Amino acid sequence: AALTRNPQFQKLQQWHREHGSELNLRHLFDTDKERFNHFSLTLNTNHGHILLDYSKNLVTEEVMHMLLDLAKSRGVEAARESMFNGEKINSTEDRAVLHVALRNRSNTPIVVDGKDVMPEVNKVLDKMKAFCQRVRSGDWKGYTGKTITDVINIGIGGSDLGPLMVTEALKPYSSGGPRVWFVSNIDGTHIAKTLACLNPESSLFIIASKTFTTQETITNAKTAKDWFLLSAKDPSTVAKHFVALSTNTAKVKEFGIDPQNMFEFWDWVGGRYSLWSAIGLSIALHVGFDNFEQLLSGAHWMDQHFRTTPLEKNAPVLLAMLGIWYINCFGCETQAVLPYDQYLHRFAAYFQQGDMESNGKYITKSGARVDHQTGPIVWGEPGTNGQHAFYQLIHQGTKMIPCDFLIPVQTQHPIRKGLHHKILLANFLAQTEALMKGKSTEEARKELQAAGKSPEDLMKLLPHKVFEGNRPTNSIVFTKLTPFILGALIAMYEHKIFVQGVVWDINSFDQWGVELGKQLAKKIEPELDGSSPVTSHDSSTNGLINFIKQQREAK
Amino acid sequence: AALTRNPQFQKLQQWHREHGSELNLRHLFDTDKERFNHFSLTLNTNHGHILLDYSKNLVTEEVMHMLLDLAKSRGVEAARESMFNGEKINSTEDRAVLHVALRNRSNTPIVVDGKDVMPEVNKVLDKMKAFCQRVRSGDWKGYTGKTITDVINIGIGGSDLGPLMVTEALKPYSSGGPRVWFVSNIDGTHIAKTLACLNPESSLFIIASKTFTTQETITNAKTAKDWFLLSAKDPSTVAKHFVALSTNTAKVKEFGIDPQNMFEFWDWVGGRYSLWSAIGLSIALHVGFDNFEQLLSGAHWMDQHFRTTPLEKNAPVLLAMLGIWYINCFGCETQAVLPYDQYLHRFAAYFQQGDMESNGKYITKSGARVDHQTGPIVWGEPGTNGQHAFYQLIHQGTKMIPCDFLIPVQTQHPIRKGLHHKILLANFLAQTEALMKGKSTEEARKELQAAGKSPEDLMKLLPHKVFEGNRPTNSIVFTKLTPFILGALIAMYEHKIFVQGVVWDINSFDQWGVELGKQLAKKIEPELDGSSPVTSHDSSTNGLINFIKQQREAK
Ligand SMILES: O=C(O)[C@@H](O)[C@H](O)[C@H](O)COP(=O)(O)O
Ligand SMILES: O=C(O)[C@@H](O)[C@H](O)[C@H](O)COP(=O)(O)O
Repeated sequence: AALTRNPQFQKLQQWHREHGSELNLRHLFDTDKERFNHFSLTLNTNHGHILLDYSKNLVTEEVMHMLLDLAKSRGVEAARESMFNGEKINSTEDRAVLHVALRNRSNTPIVVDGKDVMPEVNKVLDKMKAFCQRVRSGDWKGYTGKTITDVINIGIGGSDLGPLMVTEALKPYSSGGPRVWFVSNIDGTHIAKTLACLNPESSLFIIASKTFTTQETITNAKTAKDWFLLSAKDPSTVAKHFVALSTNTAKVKEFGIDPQNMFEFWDWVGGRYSLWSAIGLSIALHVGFDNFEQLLSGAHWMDQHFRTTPLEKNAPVLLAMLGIWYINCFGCETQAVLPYDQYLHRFAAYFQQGDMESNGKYITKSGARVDHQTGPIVWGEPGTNGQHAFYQLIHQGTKMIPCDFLIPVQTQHPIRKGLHHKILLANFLAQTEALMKGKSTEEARKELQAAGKSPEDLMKLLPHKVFEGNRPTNSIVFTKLTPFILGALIAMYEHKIFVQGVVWDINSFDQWGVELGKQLAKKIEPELDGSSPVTSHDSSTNGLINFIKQQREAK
Repeated sequence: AALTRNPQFQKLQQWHREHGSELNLRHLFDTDKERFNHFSLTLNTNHGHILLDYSKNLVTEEVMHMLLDLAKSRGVEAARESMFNGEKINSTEDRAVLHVALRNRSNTPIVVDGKDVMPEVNKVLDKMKAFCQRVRSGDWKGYTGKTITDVINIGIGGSDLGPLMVTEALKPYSSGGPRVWFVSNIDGTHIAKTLACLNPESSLFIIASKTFTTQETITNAKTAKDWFLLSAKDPSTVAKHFVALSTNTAKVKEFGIDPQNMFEFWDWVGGRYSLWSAIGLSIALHVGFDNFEQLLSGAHWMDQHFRTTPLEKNAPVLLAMLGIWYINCFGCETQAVLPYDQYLHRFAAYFQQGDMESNGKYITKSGARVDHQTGPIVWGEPGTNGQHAFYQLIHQGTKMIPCDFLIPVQTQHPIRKGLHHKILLANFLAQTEALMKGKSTEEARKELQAAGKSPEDLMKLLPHKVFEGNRPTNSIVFTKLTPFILGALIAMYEHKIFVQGVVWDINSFDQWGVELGKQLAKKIEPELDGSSPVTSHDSSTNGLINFIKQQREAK
């Protein structure tokens, strides 16, 4: 792999094996009153400020220099320009990677195969707004004349999680916007419980599928139409209750959807980076197009920051290299994302896909097997809830877990004159401080010495109440969680993922494991029918199939 | 630490060092036709069957034997008996650990401090039933004479996640029950968006708090009460709209709730193991007491199985030891929980708390610091969705990730004549099969050749489409996800967590990190008031606070 033989990488590993374990956060702060000033980054977007405080990390000026040197020796900047210019960096599928073009508000041309893609990008956007306007104003009528009250997005993976996470995060910006629903799982329970609360006459279905062949989505779409053609009767009506977001016109029309009701995107739009395209139609419908453009504008601002800022002060690059440090040097398997915001309850899950599906690879772009770790397992839940649960292991477990704490300064609901948000902010701050500082045996002893216990009882309990600390965290604070700021935050992590993939020299934009998945079920599906036992697979698969057949009708 | 000094552990460790990396699933199944039969366990509960297929694990008869020898020499059985008999095994807080008493349907006596605890357990249950009957039947009236249409649980951590996850999992059994809401985060958004959809006259609040002092819960409770009184005006009406689940009679009275409206539990009821107690009131209100008793009965059945079954055929013990194998021998940091069931969408999150908060420890019961790994990071999302996202990393990443795949044979929504469930089952089966088998270079090469790829195209794509497989999984299949089966499944994992805790010799029932967290914020809260900069903390904490103060004014 290109990595382990890289001089800057070897230098970093050499340094870590000699000083890595010695680094102590509490000691670093107690010996450098300027640590925060030197290890933090403030970004004025003109639409709110974003503070990236990466000072509670196990790094020194020297470490950061070695990390930035590695990013440079690995060609991060050149790779970046290649993506922004529309080059087919997605080598395995021979495609460009242009989610950045989807939000290119500057409209600077980006040529992909002879012609600029911006014109078609803006055309779909205009088509989206036009359609969105008709639905919102009550202009677009249902087959019996009523206005649409519910919009149901049907899709899975990249055609589901982005719009879901964003609509959830931007709920405060949904007006005369119809209710939005997200059906994704093939599990019948999903569409069933969703359709049970809907009126066919005022429900609009959005079939989101890049390829338009995914079994879960097409099956759910067909079931939804049957449920519709049910109370409706007559297939000419569908045209007023079903629209599509895809890149395959034939398949769409083949399903029964007119060309005018298809909002397309392109192959250079990865599912996990598609909410910025037609896929985000449910977002626009929910919060309006002005807010959707703000979302796009926020990402564009971050794209520019990432493209024009010196690596040393580049947000996504810093986040990426700190990750490299923990992954490749400390060997941390995971990365926690902890938003202190209820609206962002699907945020960690969104990047669990975005990150893991992008960098969960073991083959370099040249085809060589990596001999180092790649993408981490991303996970998390919004705080303060986690502080009462899994933070126990973060504080006193045997695993090093880098954590990104995020929070907006201003809340969308300043109830009780801000009492709730004040407490939320206090916990946000106190937790990272405690993870860094911990509580020594002596501090715990003195505290217990005041309990009136005694050397017998103080003794049995003391070690259990000691916190070794030295748990690294990043604190990301922003003025307010608005459509613009959310867009910037998402783009920030998209680029963090990009930078790491470059360092590891893998293809962060293909997903052969996901493609594999869409073909695996076909063989087993027909074998499930009937009570006759199956013996064509390994004994476990056979045994499970036979248990299923046996229990299928059990009362 | 006791583990590393254990003879059976060293033997296991030695064996792993000399052959561990040689184990290959595909080869193990290819050479053994009886593998499934030899590495699977069927449980007939008389209320559905549960098949635990652990054959797709990197183990042989010899490994399982060594693992079981370890469970025995680490005293699992004696520890189990100590828990069931009411001994105060929670050494640090000097408390018993009796969630098993909460669901002890057999009513066999459990002496705790000379007094059988069952009479009190059953008294609260009867009280819970009488109350829920009044509420559900409409007997219980609001301050204006209306029946209760919405029940709102206010609590956090152990006083929130269990009831939330169970009510979600058992939605099909909620007919005739009022709508249930869960408010937990201190973040004002949570209660504000909840109260916005409620009518004070028909809303009943349940304040769930073992201590009744947790800041998030009490603050949320006070906000709800203020909201309520804004309409009811008369504070004497609170008695008809507020009840409490707690162990602190004094604080409950202090809040303003009368004794007869307090459903109690005890100190030996850990929050993360409390849904079986009064904390489960919202569950009973949602699905009825018969269903709630079935839930308890399922757990009781699993408790008996765990207590009376020889280790070798003991479900929780097997799951626990397989985990020890991956954690202490293979060094895997995480454990994925993947339920192929939309109703179980919060199941993984529930055990993320139950497992991590229990075993995320680094101090043994003797006070020694562990010199080995303890609890893993637990995570996951329902299937099939994950297949289109993070499964990419599980299939082609650089991390070994044990996965538990769960699914009910019979669905609660057999729509389309069972088509949706058929596909779900096929995916469940094919995924574990592929994780095990993978796809060699030869197999991938043949496919590319069959697809008509040129030597060039095939050469450049080939490596990227290869799957090394050998990814271990457990497949847990049950007849149907009923209240009883859900209860058995939860209790099963509760005991897996218990067994591992005994092997590691840690206290799986305290949570000093969680206790610490509930006091950390108090110092910073008052410091946020005002515009003057703070300098009483480390430079990072100081800088963040000052950024917050500066941006508090930004418009
Ligand atoms: O990330 C991917 O590439 C997958 O999650 C896809 O988004 C998901 O399978 C949907 O594919 P499609 O939009 O073609 O239906
Ligand atoms: O697991 C725990 O012990 C915590 O998550 C508690 O459940 C949570 O802090 C609520 O504590 P209480 O019920 O006393 O309000």
